[PDB]
Amino acid sequence: MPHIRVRGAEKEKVRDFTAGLADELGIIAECPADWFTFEYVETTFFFDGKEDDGLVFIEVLWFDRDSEARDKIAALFTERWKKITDKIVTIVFNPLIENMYYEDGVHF
Amino acid sequence: MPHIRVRGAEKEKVRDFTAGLADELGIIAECPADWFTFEYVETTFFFDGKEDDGLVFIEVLWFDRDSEARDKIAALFTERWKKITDKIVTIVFNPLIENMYYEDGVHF
Amino acid sequence: MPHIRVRGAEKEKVRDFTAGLADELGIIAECPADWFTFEYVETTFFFDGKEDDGLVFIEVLWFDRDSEARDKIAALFTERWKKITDKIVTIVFNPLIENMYYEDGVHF
Repeated sequence: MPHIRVRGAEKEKVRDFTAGLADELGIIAECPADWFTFEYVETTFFFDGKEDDGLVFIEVLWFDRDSEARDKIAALFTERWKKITDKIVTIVFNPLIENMYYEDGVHF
Repeated sequence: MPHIRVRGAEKEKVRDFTAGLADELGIIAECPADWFTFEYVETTFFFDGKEDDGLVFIEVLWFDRDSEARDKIAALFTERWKKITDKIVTIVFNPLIENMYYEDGVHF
Repeated sequence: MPHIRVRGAEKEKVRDFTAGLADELGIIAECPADWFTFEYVETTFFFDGKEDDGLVFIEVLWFDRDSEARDKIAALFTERWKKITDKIVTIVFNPLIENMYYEDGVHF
């Protein structure tokens, strides 16, 4: 792990968000920077029958860590996006289960 | 919360599905209409090496409520889509965990 | 269930991956081939401020089965993708909860 997914933001803004990001995340999560992936997810928000700006919605798929690491990642992500948008920044952490996760055919 | 995602349907049909929808959902879930987001998710279904019509697949990400609210949302979604398609309508509810969910850097 | 989603690969490669696949999966999981859906998910990987090749990332949404079925599906998927790419092949299994899953408005 970890796998970060962003929806609700422009693709190029997601690319820019990732500059230096795996270094910082690796330090906070105490794991190598190379264990991080980042995606822009292609979606469209709607509300009451119209196109909506939605929000910036970020999923973090990882082997869970304590709340201190989680809280710091949330703060970091929120601070970074708030520089570019006044949209709400929403972050959900999704704990992976080791025996349900495979990398190249074996557990991680 | 709640975050509704739709795949397998035309983007404009997802937009139309959302007309009035957050009012009705807010009433069933007992929360404000403004707490709902809706997305079309860009995906392509395949089956046995060919393009497939797939089904209409709906994810609801929320703080879980009882089965009565869940059952009513499922019925509502199914009835609405069945007006437009004879495709199977599949709905999955995904319970969020409060300490793993952040809005603007704090828990909800 | 089961619902297989692939990201990080070309759309046509996902289509080809699915040739014969539901037969084989049905045999391993002991359920009908028709219970399987397959999607290409439209996403873009980034790393350190640049476009990245990412990896091939596969999600399997299903009613959980034992590790033997899981391990065999993982091996099968990995072997098939390794024929086409030297990218890392990552597979996550996501257990569905029966009372949170609806097909045409009723539980499965």
